[PDB]
Amino acid sequence: MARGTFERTKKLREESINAEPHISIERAVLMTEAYKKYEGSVEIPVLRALSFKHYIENRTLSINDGELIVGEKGDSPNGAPTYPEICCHTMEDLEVMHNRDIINFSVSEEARKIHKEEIIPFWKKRQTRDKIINAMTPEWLAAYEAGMFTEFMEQRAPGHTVCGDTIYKKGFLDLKKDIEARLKELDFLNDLDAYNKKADLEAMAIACDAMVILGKRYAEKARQMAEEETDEAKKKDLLLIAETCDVVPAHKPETYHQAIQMYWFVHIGVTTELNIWDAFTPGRLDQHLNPFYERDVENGILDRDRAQELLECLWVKFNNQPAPPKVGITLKESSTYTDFANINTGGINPDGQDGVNEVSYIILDVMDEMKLIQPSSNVQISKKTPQKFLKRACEISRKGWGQPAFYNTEAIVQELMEAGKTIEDARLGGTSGCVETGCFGKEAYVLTGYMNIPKILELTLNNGYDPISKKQIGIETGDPRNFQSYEELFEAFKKQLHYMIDIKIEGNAVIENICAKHMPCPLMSTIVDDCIEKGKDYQRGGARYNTRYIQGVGIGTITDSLTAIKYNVFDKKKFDMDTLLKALDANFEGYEAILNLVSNKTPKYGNDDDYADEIMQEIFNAYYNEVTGRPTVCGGEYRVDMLPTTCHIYFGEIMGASPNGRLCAKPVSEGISPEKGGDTNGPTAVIKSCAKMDHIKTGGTLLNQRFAPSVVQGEKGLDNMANLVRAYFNMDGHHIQFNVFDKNVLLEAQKNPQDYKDLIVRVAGYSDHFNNLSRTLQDEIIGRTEQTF
Ligand SMILES: O=C(O)[C@@H]1C[C@@H](O)CN1
Repeated sequence: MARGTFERTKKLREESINAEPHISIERAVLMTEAYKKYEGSVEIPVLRALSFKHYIENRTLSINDGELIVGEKGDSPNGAPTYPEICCHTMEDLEVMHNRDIINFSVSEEARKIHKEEIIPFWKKRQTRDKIINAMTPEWLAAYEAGMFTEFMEQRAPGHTVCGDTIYKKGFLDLKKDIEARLKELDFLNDLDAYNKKADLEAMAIACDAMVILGKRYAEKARQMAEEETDEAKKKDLLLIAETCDVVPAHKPETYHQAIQMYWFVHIGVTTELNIWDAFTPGRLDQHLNPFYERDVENGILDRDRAQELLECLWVKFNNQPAPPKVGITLKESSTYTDFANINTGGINPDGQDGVNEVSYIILDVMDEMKLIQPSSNVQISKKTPQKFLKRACEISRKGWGQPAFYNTEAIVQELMEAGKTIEDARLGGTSGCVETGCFGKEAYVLTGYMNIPKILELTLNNGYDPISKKQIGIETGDPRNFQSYEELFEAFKKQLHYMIDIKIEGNAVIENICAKHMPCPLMSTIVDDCIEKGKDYQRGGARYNTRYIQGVGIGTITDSLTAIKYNVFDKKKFDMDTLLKALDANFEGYEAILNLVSNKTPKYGNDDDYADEIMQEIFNAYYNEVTGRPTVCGGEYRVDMLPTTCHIYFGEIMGASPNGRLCAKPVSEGISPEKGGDTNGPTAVIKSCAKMDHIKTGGTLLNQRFAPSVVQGEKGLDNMANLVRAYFNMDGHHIQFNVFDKNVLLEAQKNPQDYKDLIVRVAGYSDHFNNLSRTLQDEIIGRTEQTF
C-alpha cells in the first residue's frame, strides 16, 4: 500500500526514494564539447545558450515507468549533473563526495575517468571558482578559511529565484517572438548598451530554441516509446505525454496537465543551465493551476483525482532532483540533498483576496500523501485565509515531518514593499528556499553567504584575533578588558561587524562581476520579468527587482552572549571581562560558576524578556544597518535575511566558547530561534520575542518551533497550532515551522539509523531525513525546546 493515492504515483514515489544519489557526467561532457566548438567565437552569454542548446539537443532523456510529468536533470532520478564551469572538481573531490558519510554522491568509474581526462584538463582553469578564489583578497581568504562567512557562489550559480506566471500564459515560441521583437527594436545608434542587450537577447532566443527542442524531443521519445509499448494503458499515458509535449514548452499550456509539464520542463532547463541555488519552484502553484483546474473540470477532461495524481507526479519529479554535489564549505553550509524547491500554497491571489482555492486543497492532500522532503511544500497564511485551510495545514504539520512551513502572507507582502516592490508585484510574491522573500518571476534575490555573527563577537572579544585559526582575522578594536561600558563593547562589535561585512561585500562585488560575466543564464532570463524587455540577463540585473542577501546566522547565540556580558560584566558585575575570556579560553573548564551564571541566571532571548530581546534588536539592527542599502554591482541593493540551513553547525564548529554558555565547537543557534536552552517560557513567549525582530525590514527570518506530540492532538491541538501561527503572524512574524517528534524515536534513530530511513525532521527552512544529518546537527535538532501549549 505505502504512499501515493494512485498506483502510478505509488510506483513513481517508490522509484524516487530508491534512486541512488550519483553524479551524471553527461552534462559536463556535452558542455565541454560545446565550449571546444564555440568558446572564443561568441560572447559568453551566447556561448552559455549554445552550450545549453547543444546539451538539450544531445542529452539522453528518460521517461520513467508510469510518469505523467516527464523530465530529469541527470541520467536518472537522483542523478546530479556536474557543473565544471562553476566548480571543476579535483579527483580528491570526487573521492570525498563518493566516500563521505552523509550527502554522498556515487562517482562511477566511467564518470571519474571522464572527469579526470576530459573535464579537468579543460575546466580546471576555466571554472569560476578559481576565478573567484584567485581574485579574493588575503583578508577575505583568511576570514573565509576562518569561518567568518561563507561564499554562495564558489560552487553554485546565484539562482535563488521562483517562477512567475509567464510560462502558463506564453510558450517559448511566444517568448522567442518577444525576444525577436526586442532584437528588431534595439537602437545601436543611441543605445550604447545595445551590444550587451543584443548578446543577452540572442542568448535568450537560443534558450527558447533549446526549450522548444526539449519538448519536440520528449514528444518524439514518448511517441517512439508508445510504438514499442505493449501495455495499452501505458501506451495511452505515453500518448498523453506526447500530446502534452506537443504543446509545452513551445506553446502556452492549455490544460492543467500541460501547465504542470510546462513548469517541470522550465524547471529542468534552468536547473541544468546552471547549478543554481534553490533549484526552481512554481511559487504560487495553486494560483497558477486553479484557472486550468476550473477550465478543465468544466470541460470534463479533468477531475479532482486526476488533478491530484498529476500533482503527485510533479512532487516525485522534484524529489528526483538532488542539489548537485557540494564539497568544502558549501557542503558544510548546505549539508543536504534537497534543493529548496519552495512551493507557496494558499496566501492571496493577484487581486489581494484570499487565494485558497480547490487546487490549494489538492496541493495539501498531495504533500500529505507523498511525504517527500522535495519539494519544500509550504503554506502562506493570510489574515484572509479561511481557518479550514490553516487548520488543514496544521493537520499536516503536526504529523511531524516539518512540512508545511507557515509563511505570513501579510509579512511577505510588506517585506516586498519595503524592498521597493509594488503592491501589485508584492501580491505575486512569497518565500523561496528556506524563508527567502521574493517577488516571484520578477526578482533576482541572491543569497551571497552566511555571516558568522557570533564569531564576529568572538573576534571582538579577542581584539580581532581568531583563537580558533590563530590568525588576526578581524581588526584591532581594543582589549575588551579596557571597555568600561557595554555600549563600548557593542561599538567594538559593530566595528568588527563593519570590517567583516566590508570584506564580504568586497568579495561579493568581485564575485557578482564574475557571475554576471561568466555565468549568464539566458534561459532563466526568458521567464523572469524584465529581462527580455530590458535586454539584460538575469545574472546582470535583468530582473525587475534585484536584491542581494547576506544571511545572518546565530542571532540567538550572539544575543545571549552579548546579554550575558551586559548582565554579568557590566550590569551585575558578577565577573569582569578578563575572567570571562579566561573562562571562554578554557571552554569553561574550571569556571563552573561562570558557566552556570550565563546559562541559567542571565536573561535569555526568546522569553518575551525585553532585557535580552532589546539586545537582539540592537544586534539585528546593527546587522540590518551594516548590510541593507549597500549597492550591488548590477543596480540592486543588499538586504538582510536570517536563515542558517546547516551553516549554524559549521559556524559553531570553527568558533570557540561564547559568553552565553555555548561551548567551544558547539553549533550556534539556528534561524532566529532561541539559543539551546534559552526559551523556558513556552512558544507564546518565543513568538513574542521573535516578533520584536523587524521581519518586515528583512527578506525573511526562520523560526523553528518544536512541540511535544501530545499537545498537538485533536481539535484542541489544531486550534492551538492555528492560534500560534496566527498570533505570531498577527505580530508580523514572518515564518514558523514545526517539529513534532518523539525525542526517543530520534535517539533510537541515531543508535540504529538503518531502522529509521523514513525519519524526516525539520532542519532549517526544510525537512530532511534524520540520517542525512551529522551527529552534531542531529543533536542540535534534539536540543531544540520541546514546547507545550
Ligand atoms: O541550500 C541552501 O543553503 C539554500 C540557501 C538558501 O536558499 C536556503 N537554502
